[PDB]
Amino acid sequence: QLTEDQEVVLKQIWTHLFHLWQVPVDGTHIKIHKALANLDPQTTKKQFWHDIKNETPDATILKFIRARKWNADKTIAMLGHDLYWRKDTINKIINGGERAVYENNETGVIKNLELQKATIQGYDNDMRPVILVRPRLHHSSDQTEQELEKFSLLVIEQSKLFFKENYPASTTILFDLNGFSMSNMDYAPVKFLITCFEAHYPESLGHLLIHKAPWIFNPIWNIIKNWLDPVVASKIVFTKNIDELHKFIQPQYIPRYLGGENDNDLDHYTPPDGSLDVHLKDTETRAMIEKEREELVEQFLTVTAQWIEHQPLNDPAYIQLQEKRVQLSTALCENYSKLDPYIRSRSVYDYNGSLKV
Repeated sequence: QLTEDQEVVLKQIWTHLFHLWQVPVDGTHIKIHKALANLDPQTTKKQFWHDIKNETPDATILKFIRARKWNADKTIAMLGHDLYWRKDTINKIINGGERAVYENNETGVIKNLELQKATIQGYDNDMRPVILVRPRLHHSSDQTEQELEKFSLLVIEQSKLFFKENYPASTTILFDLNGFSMSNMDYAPVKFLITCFEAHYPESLGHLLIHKAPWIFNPIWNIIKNWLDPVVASKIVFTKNIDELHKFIQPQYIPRYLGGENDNDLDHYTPPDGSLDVHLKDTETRAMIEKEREELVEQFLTVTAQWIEHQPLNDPAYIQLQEKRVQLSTALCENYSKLDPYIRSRSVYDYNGSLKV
């Protein structure tokens, strides 16, 4: 549940967005904000409801709220900044999948995929997806910085598709520094990933495991820890052996070469063959599913405005309004479930049985 104060914060954020989108609502019983004064209303509305996939709208907005310590103005500033930067890039990346990268011959992205530099390798003890990162296979020589960033964005969005209902909507990251050397070091993408993840994936980091760091890493760490927010800086734990990793991940997901039981082939990549993408061209069904979504979206807005004006928090009408918001939230996530085969090219995880949307 949520408290009085917290709910009022949530109501305020939805109110600001409603003012941007021209949704009737009265926010006094709980004009366009500075943070949203320079955004296009319908661009932002369509992009926001697209990026809503397997989390409920309330959970999506609460990530920003908690990221800004429950300060409404801070929260709406961060959310407007994200809406400005995101608009349609990421959605195109994740929906195109590896297939689009191959078809467009994006050499550096392809190289990163084929090295399996960063792969989703299972779930942690709290049911978060685990991205395994192996920096000993990194060379700044292998890709543009834009390429490395697009690759980063694709793996992070892939991870989001693994989020499980009733479990943290966040990703654990295992940096295996075995055999890492300064040949592999690249400060630019370090700092990119830090600031972009901080500004655009709030509350999306679960555990950050730095495993078998060599001595040459101590000075690197002295730099990176001063770029890190304190939130992330103690999401961070240094692990030395399989017994430490067991505190965070079960052996069935830990790669065999680390002492675990996961025998996934990390030295040879199998790219999506496209076998599972047959729904991508039945555009008629897809349009019907998107019409369903748009109807649910309008209903959710209407009910949400109702709930923001309703008094008191006692009311049986309040009971009903809350329950309706929950029901429409669930229906939106099921609708995304149904939409996914019609807009998203299958990833390697859809083929190897590990991802179910």
